[PDB]
Amino acid sequence: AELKMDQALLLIHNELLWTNLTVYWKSECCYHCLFQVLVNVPQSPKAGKPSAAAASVSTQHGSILQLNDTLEEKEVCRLEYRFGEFGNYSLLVKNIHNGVSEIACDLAVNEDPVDSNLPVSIAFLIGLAVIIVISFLRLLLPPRLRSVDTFRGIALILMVFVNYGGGKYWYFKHASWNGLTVADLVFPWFVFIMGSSIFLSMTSILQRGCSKFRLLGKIAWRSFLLICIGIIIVNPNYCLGPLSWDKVRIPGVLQRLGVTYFVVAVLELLFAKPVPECLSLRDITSSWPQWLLILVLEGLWLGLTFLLPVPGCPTGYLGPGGIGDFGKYPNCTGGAAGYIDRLLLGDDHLYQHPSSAVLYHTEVAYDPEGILGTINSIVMAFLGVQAGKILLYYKARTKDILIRFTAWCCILGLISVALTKVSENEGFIPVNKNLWSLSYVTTLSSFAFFILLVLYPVVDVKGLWTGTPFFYPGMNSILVYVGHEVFENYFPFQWKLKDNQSHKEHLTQNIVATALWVLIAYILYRKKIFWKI
Amino acid sequence: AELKMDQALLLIHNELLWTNLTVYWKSECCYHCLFQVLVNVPQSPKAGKPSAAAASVSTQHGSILQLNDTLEEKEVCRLEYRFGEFGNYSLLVKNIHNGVSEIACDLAVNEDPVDSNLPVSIAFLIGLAVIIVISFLRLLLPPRLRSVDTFRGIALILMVFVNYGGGKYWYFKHASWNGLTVADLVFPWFVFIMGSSIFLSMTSILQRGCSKFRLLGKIAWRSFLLICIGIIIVNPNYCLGPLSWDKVRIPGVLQRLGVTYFVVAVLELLFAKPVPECLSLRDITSSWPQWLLILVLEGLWLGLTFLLPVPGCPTGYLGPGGIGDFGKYPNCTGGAAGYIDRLLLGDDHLYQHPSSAVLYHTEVAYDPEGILGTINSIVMAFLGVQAGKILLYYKARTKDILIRFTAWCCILGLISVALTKVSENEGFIPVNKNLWSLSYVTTLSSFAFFILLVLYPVVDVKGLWTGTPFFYPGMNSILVYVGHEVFENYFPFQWKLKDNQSHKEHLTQNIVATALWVLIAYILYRKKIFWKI
Ligand SMILES: *[C@@H]1O[C@H](CO)[C@@H](O[C@@H]2O[C@H](CO)[C@@H](O)[C@H](O)[C@H]2NC(C)=O)[C@H](O)[C@H]1NC(C)=O
Ligand SMILES: *[C@@H]1O[C@H](CO)[C@@H](O[C@@H]2O[C@H](CO)[C@@H](O)[C@H](O)[C@H]2NC(C)=O)[C@H](O)[C@H]1NC(C)=O
Ligand SMILES: *[C@@H]1O[C@H](CO)[C@@H](O[C@@H]2O[C@H](CO)[C@@H](O)[C@H](O)[C@H]2NC(C)=O)[C@H](O)[C@H]1NC(C)=O
Ligand SMILES: *[C@@H]1O[C@H](CO)[C@@H](O[C@@H]2O[C@H](CO)[C@@H](O)[C@H](O)[C@H]2NC(C)=O)[C@H](O)[C@H]1NC(C)=O
Ligand SMILES: CC(C)CCC[C@@H](C)[C@H]1CC[C@H]2[C@@H]3CC=C4C[C@@H](O)CC[C@]4(C)[C@H]3CC[C@]12C
Ligand SMILES: CC(C)CCC[C@@H](C)[C@H]1CC[C@H]2[C@@H]3CC=C4C[C@@H](O)CC[C@]4(C)[C@H]3CC[C@]12C
Ligand SMILES: CC(C)CCC[C@@H](C)[C@H]1CC[C@H]2[C@@H]3CC=C4C[C@@H](O)CC[C@]4(C)[C@H]3CC[C@]12C
Ligand SMILES: CC(C)CCC[C@@H](C)[C@H]1CC[C@H]2[C@@H]3CC=C4C[C@@H](O)CC[C@]4(C)[C@H]3CC[C@]12C
Ligand SMILES: CC(=O)N[C@H]1[C@H](Oc2ccc3c(c2)O[C@@H](O)C[C@H]3C)O[C@H](CO)[C@@H](O)[C@@H]1O
Ligand SMILES: CC(=O)N[C@H]1[C@H](Oc2ccc3c(c2)O[C@@H](O)C[C@H]3C)O[C@H](CO)[C@@H](O)[C@@H]1O
Ligand SMILES: *[C@@H]1O[C@H](CO)[C@@H](O)[C@H](O)[C@H]1NC(C)=O
Ligand SMILES: *[C@@H]1O[C@H](CO)[C@@H](O)[C@H](O)[C@H]1NC(C)=O
Ligand SMILES: CCCCCCCCCCCCCC
Ligand SMILES: CCCCCCCCCCCCCC
Ligand SMILES: CCCCCCCCCCCCCC
Ligand SMILES: CCCCCCCCCCCCCC
Ligand SMILES: CCCCCCCCCCCCCC
Ligand SMILES: CCCCCCCCCCCCCC
Ligand SMILES: CCCCCCCCCCCCCC
Ligand SMILES: CCCCCCCCCCCCCC
Ligand SMILES: CCCCCCCCCCCCCC
Ligand SMILES: CCCCCCCCCCCCCC
Ligand SMILES: CCCCCCCCCCCCCC
Ligand SMILES: CCCCCCCCCCCCCC
Ligand SMILES: CCCCCCCCCCCC
Ligand SMILES: CCCCCCCC
Ligand SMILES: CCCCCCCC
Ligand SMILES: CCCCCCCC
Ligand SMILES: CCCCCCCC
Ligand SMILES: CCCCCCCC
Repeated sequence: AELKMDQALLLIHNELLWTNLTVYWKSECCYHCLFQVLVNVPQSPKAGKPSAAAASVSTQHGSILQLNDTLEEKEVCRLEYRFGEFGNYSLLVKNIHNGVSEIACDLAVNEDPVDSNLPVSIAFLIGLAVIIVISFLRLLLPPRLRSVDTFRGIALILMVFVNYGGGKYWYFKHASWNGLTVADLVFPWFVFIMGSSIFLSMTSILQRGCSKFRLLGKIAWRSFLLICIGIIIVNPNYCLGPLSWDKVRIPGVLQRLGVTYFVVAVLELLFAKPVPECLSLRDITSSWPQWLLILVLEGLWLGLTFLLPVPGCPTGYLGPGGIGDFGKYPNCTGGAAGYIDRLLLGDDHLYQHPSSAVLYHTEVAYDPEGILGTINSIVMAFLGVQAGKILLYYKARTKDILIRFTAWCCILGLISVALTKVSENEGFIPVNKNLWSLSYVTTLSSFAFFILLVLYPVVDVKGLWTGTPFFYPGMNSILVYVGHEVFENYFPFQWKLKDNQSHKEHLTQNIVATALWVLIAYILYRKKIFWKI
Repeated sequence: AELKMDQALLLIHNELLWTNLTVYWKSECCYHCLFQVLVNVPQSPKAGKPSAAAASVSTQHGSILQLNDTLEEKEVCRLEYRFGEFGNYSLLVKNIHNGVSEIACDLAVNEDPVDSNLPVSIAFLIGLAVIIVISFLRLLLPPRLRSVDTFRGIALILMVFVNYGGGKYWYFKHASWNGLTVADLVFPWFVFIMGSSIFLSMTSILQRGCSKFRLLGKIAWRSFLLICIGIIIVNPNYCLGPLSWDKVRIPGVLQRLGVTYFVVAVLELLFAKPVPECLSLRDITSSWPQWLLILVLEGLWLGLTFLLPVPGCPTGYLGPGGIGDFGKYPNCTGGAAGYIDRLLLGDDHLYQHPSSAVLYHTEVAYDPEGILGTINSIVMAFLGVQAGKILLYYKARTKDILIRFTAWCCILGLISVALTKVSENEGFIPVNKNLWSLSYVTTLSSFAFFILLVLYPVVDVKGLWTGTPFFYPGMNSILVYVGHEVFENYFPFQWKLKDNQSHKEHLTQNIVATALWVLIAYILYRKKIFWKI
């Protein structure tokens, strides 16, 4: 068996004679949430014959159990415990007779749980062993930037692993409302890299002599293709049935990239300047028209998020709704960000399975790729432009590039510390992928500037590493992204599992499927088949 | 509603006082089948109060109705009538008192049916008008053979139209067991064209100076790719779930093509001869080992079909089983071919939805691309090879090519006439796509030779027609096939219909999808993107 993944068996024995017990369950990860009923345990009919009730408790995080007298609505005892996967626990509720009439509840482990993260530890050990063997085996025996392809390839490899299931591990899934996991990293990085490629390609194109009007037509064609491919190809689940307009999801990943690419590229094209040939600020001062408009857009996001009144909803609400925030705003998932989507697009055209629907039991439709959060996608893509400006403005001096990448990583990291208050749920603006919050952008941009700080001198300047095998997917990013959406259910990326409730079998299937997309992109590289939108 | 597509309402009124009626239904298309119970009409409780029972009768073909006294198992009256779609008919069973005690049953049309084939006529008229308008507007204002590309493109367009539904018309679907429809034409034509291309490409390759071992390796690689793509990509329905070995279909279209290509290409390579430069027979005499082996294979097919004993089944059985042949051999669908498929591969690895399951109500699994029909696939491919030999041997003289095509078409047509006895279900070997019978192959080869005879002087010699718009799909056949398999459910090839029981909406959807695939192939042609296995 009755146990599923990340579940343990809990047996409650009620030795009390005149007390009915209701067991409530709360997860320690669920912030300011309500207790949910777990199981009702009746009173013991006779002394020495305890009443037994069974329940399944989630073991992904810590569990908080509250046992309340049903008749008197009074708390009997409170229990905090972290259960283990496929464990068998017994909770005995008996009244101690050592001079008092109090009730003491204790928990016993009938059968020990299993190590849930053992496959992940073994997979990391196996992967590290392969790298060492390959490294030791060989010891005995305008140009395209390789570090940008390597950094894009890393995000593509992480994308396929987590989109295909991630081993069904909670830290390889999206966070419910607040915080960061491994799955919440790749999308901002793709926006960061896309902005860098905007400046790198535009500078070379305009240098050779292409006109701005002809380049404006190329920007609009690429944006149109990205939006159309997302709505028609990527978004729908055609296994359910033929497409109907009433159930078409308008927002999405490629629609966000298409709108973000258009705004940033047009902004860069409109105020484009030639790149001139230590203490200089010429990559920032020369682009002050963009910066002034970017901070005006950022003020609009802050103004609508914290000041726009949402009917039947608090102003500036940043919680998930549902049973969160003590269940006072069940239909307020997203605050003003979700209100704008429901008002402009309607619930039928939004994303129907938000990540908060499991931990906070939200009922309304929220789209993480909403309208309001597109402002912060432009901010993230404009920080990629700054990364591409440092590379080209100071190409001659490697030390100049490294100094600028360190200053931006440190400054953007300091803003995140003040905004998040180094906390998951506290702070002025908590990190939130669903809202695409400001501290989400500054945190992931700080990571992106640090990755370039390490990848650029290792891969591009010194050449100690060629980026293998990451740069092969990085040169066919659209083929890999569109490919794994179309062929998600196909063999050999997916096959029937002997045990659907096993972390080991899910992880092995997802690792093999990810390694096949790296191999597919390697064959395309060897055959010189590259597709660009 | 109650009426579905291709259905009529039948109301039976029973005026008899002491007679219970059971109405049996048999389709005129179903050959030597059993009557099936349609509806039970109770006796009339009182005079002047007839008992009414309603039933839905199929309107695709003519209907045979038999009304039998339930108690005495005796026939009251028999009725033959072709009902119309969405019609409302009343069948009154009353006993005539004009000097006798007989029972007379008459049928009345309460509401007239609709014209089912009106959308097809309108579509044909629209297409003819568009063709005439385009022609008048244009009037006012080794190289590849273009006729082979045009023929392949015609086959591909028909394939895409009929696989997407064909308007849900019965003549755009596969025949149940015996006979021919439009859907049963394209696969033998593809095999024929594949053989012709085999000879053309092999002659061109061997002329330039390539070795036979490299060509053998290329042949093996192409066959392996075709078989693998058929088994892993095209056959499974991944909308149902992840691939499990127990429910994997091994036979299929691309597997048949791969095996046939391997056998025919290896046979041609083994006995390859240079092409030398009216009454000559040098294209047939020079390939006598191939002809001898082909006749040996045909003899093997005939012997296994008409002489191999099947347990619990007659020898030489060619019927569909089920309720066919008076329901005497329900589990004998396919005879020796189905027996060989079930013995060598097992029922779980065959086609679970044979075309005979609807008309003859068969319950066993039969695969149309079985093991025994590969012999006749090879025969069809060798006839295509002979067509290519005629094309290349007498390239200088158009009259010789025309004479040879006419002679081959006439001989194959005479063989088909002798085998089928110009009948659907009679004759020594009736035409059957499921069995891939000899008469099927000879008929389709005669049709292909006639098509080549028409196309070659019009398209290749005189140049009156360029093959538009057929050669655009004809030059990307594998891309079109695999794409329409992969993107069958996607927009704009499919969308939710207002009325799922309408021929007009299904036909419009299928025509639009076919036109879109032709446009995709044209776009690929303009961008010079050609994929060959
Ligand atoms: C279990 O019983 C306790 C009583 O100790 C409940 O706590 C009270 O909850 C009410 C709201 O229903 C508050 O107004 C009180 O202030 C709470 N008292 C204390 C001491 O915290 C608790 O809510 C009960 N559990 C559930 C799930 O209802
Ligand atoms: C969880 O552990 C309990 C022990 O506390 C198991 O209950 C025992 O089951 C065996 C098998 O029939 C009996 O012989 C014992 O008498 C039971 N003990 C008690 C105290 O009830 C229980 O079966 C375990 N659950 C699972 C799913 O294995
Ligand atoms: C309806 O009744 C007729 C009787 O006239 C049945 O015809 C007979 O069928 C049996 C088989 O059950 C044969 O042995 C007889 O030779 C048939 N007689 C004639 C005159 O044909 C007929 O089968 C009945 N209909 C159904 C569906 O059973
Ligand atoms: C098929 O036609 C019959 C007529 O023969 C329809 O029956 C009539 O229905 C109307 C509507 O209630 C009644 O007023 C008449 O008295 C009925 N006539 C008889 C003879 O019963 C029947 O409704 C039609 N079926 C459909 C599906 O439209
Ligand atoms: C000029 C743009 C692009 C950037 C700055 C946007 C600022 C000025 C906008 C964005 C959202 C706006 C708020 C939205 C809604 C309300 C509630 C209303 O009862 C009073 C005004 C108030 C509080 C607005 C004040 C101005 C505001 C904060
Ligand atoms: C053959 C000679 C030049 C030795 C080559 C050693 C190469 C393969 C090794 C030496 C040090 C390594 C780097 C050390 C640390 C990092 C940072 C990490 O976040 C990504 C990998 C990266 C960037 C490694 C890439 C591979 C690397 C460059
Ligand atoms: C030599 C091959 C390749 C071509 C000719 C094949 C002929 C000779 C084969 C094919 C199938 C064979 C038949 C298959 C099964 C039986 C039933 C058995 O109880 C007697 C022999 C008999 C009737 C065989 C006779 C020979 C046969 C007709
Ligand atoms: C511009 C001058 C040369 C006139 C061109 C006329 C062309 C477009 C016309 C004239 C006769 C036509 C052909 C007449 C009959 C057939 C047989 C049919 O099964 C396929 C089309 C085909 C092969 C036609 C193709 C188009 C055709 C060749
Ligand atoms: C890391 C990441 O890819 N995250 C994005 C993820 O996209 C998916 C979701 C599901 C699936 C995706 C891609 O690919 C298919 O092969 C498999 C299928 C299971 O989930 C939502 C989409 O609504 C985005 O907001 C989010 O940024
Ligand atoms: C004219 C022809 O295409 N006929 C072959 C047809 O293949 C299909 C069948 C169904 C579908 C096919 C292709 O394509 C998808 O887009 C749509 C889906 C509905 O039916 C069986 C397959 O087992 C073959 O025996 C037969 O030769
Ligand atoms: C406990 O619940 C049962 C079920 O209704 C009830 O009969 C019993 O009276 C309850 N006990 C107390 C002490 O309320
Ligand atoms: C007709 O069938 C009904 C239903 O069982 C039965 O009661 C009646 O007796 C039958 N009539 C005759 C004549 O057999
Ligand atoms: C789940 C908690 C998130 C906390 C945010 C992380 C704070 C660190 C800011 C980035 C520091 C610089 C890293 C290179
Ligand atoms: C010298 C080449 C000139 C070509 C002009 C092309 C104009 C592009 C128009 C795009 C407008 C898109 C608006 C959303
Ligand atoms: C020369 C080709 C021009 C193509 C123009 C396509 C128009 C679509 C514009 C999409 C804009 C979306 C971002 C707001
Ligand atoms: C009461 C009506 C509120 C209307 C709010 C309008 C929101 C539109 C701004 C979204 C910006 C997106 C930039 C890409
Ligand atoms: C289930 C199999 C998925 C394969 C997807 C491969 C994507 C690359 C397309 C290449 C097409 C063939 C070109 C030679
Ligand atoms: C190149 C000189 C002659 C070599 C002949 C090789 C013939 C290969 C075709 C037959 C192979 C049969 C495999 C089943
Ligand atoms: C001059 C080039 C010689 C290359 C030889 C390649 C041999 C191919 C062997 C294929 C065998 C397939 C058996 C089914
Ligand atoms: C040089 C590449 C050789 C590839 C060999 C592949 C072997 C598969 C042979 C398939 C034969 C199928 C028809 C029986
Ligand atoms: C009783 C055992 C019967 C065995 C029959 C064997 C059938 C194999 C011949 C199929 C020929 C396929 C040619 C490609
Ligand atoms: C379903 C009816 C079977 C008829 C078979 C075809 C009979 C004519 C044979 C082909 C004659 C030549 C046509 C060009
Ligand atoms: C030099 C020869 C010119 C081509 C001759 C044209 C006539 C052959 C076409 C036959 C068509 C038959 C249709 C029934
Ligand atoms: C439902 C969408 C249909 C797409 C069909 C694609 C067929 C050809 C693939 C081309 C890939 C892009 C190359 C520029
Ligand atoms: C780019 C916008 C495409 C939107 C697709 C709409 C689908 C309509 C289906 C018709 C059924 C009502
Ligand atoms: C025992 C855990 C194995 C997980 C898969 C290893 C890498 C394919
Ligand atoms: C947890 C994923 C680690 C992947 C290591 C390489 C594959 C064995
Ligand atoms: C009334 C019949 C219309 C059928 C579709 C027309 C061609 C798209
Ligand atoms: C019955 C199909 C006819 C197609 C004619 C052209 C499309 C309007
Ligand atoms: C080669 C002929 C095999 C048997 C055909 C005739 C069977 C009645």
